[PDB]
Amino acid sequence: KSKLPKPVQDLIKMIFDVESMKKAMVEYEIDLQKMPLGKLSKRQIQAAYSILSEVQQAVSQGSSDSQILDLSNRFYTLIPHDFGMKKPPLLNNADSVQAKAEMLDNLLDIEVAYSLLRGGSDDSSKDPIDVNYEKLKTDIKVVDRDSEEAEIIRKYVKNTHATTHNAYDLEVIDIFKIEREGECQRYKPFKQLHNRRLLWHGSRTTNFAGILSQGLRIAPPEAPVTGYMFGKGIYFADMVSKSANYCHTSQGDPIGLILLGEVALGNMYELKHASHISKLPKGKHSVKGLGKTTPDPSANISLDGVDVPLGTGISSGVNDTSLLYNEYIVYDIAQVNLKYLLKLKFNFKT
Ligand SMILES: O=c1[nH]c2cc(CN3CCCC3)ccc2n2cccc12
Repeated sequence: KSKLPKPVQDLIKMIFDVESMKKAMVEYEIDLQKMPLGKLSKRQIQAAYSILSEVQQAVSQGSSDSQILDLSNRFYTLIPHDFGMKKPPLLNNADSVQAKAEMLDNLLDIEVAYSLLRGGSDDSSKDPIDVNYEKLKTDIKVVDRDSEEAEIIRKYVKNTHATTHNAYDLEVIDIFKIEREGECQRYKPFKQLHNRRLLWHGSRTTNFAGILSQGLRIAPPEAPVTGYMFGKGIYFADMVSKSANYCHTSQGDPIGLILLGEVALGNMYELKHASHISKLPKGKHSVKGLGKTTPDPSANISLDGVDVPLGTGISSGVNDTSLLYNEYIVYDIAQVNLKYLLKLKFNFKT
C-alpha cells in the first residue's frame, strides 16, 4: 500500500477524478453520448481552435451572414453540443468565440488528463494512487501547518483577500511543496535574473494533472487571439483574489487548487490596457498589467531573493487602468518554477 501521506493521496484522486471531467464537460453542454471522454483528441481541438480563429477574422471583417452561420455550424459539428430543440448559439461576436475558446482550453487539459490516466501499465502490484502519482513527474510533499512557510503562505492568502469581492472566505486545508521533474536546470539559468517573485496561478481542478505533468504551457498559434489581455503567455497574479476566480468553485464543489510559482520576471514592460505584444521591447522580459489595487508595497518580503508581496490590498497609483488587480505575464516557459500547490475550501457568503 501507498507510502505517501494521506493529503497527498487525496490530492492525487482529486486531480484524476473522471466524474469531475464529465461534469466539467456537461457543464459546457457537451454531448457526452456522441463525444465521450474516450473520443477526445487534441487534433480535433486544434481544428476547433482554427475554426474559432476563422470566426474572429470573419467577425472582425464583418462577413455577410451565411459565412458566419457556416463557420459556426462547422465548429458545432466538430465539437458536439446538446442544446435540445434550439440551435447552438451563433458565434458572431468577440464575447461568443472567447467563451468557446476558453472552453476548448479546459477541454484540452481534460484530454491531456484522461490520456495520462488511461495510460501506463495495467499491473495490480502497485496501488493506483502510487501509479497515478508517478504519472505526474512531480515530487510532492506536505508543508507542515506550524511551519514558517505555511505561515507565510497563509498570510499571503489572507492579506491579498479582502471584503470588496468577499462573496466568500478562503480556508487553507493543505499546502504542498512541489518540484516537477527537471524543472530546475530549465529555470536556473533564468535564476540569474533579478525581479524574481512568488506569484499566484489559479486554474480549475481538472487542469492540474496536465499542469503538473507538463508544467504551465502557452497557447498554440492556431488558438484565437481574442480575450487575451497581453497576448498568449503564462498569466500570474500577486493577489489571491484575482487568481481564485479561475478555480471555478461553487457551493456544490467548494474546493479548489491554487499554484504559487517563482517567476523570473526581469525588467517588466508596464501596461495599463490590453495590448498586442508577446514580442517584448529590447531589455524587457515580462509584462506587468497595472491594476487599480495592489498589495501594500511596504509589507513585501523577499525569500532567498524571491519577492513575496503579501501586503494587504491598497489602492495603487493609477485606476485609469482596465484591470482591478495586477497581472504578470511571461512568454517563456522556463521563466516559471512552480513551488507550491494549495488546496483551498471556499466558504460562500451567498
Ligand atoms: O491565476 C490565474 N489563472 C488563470 C487561469 C485561466 C484559465 N486557464 C487558461 C487555460 C486553461 C484554464 C485564465 C486566466 C488566469 N489568470 C489570469 C491572471 C491570473 C490568472
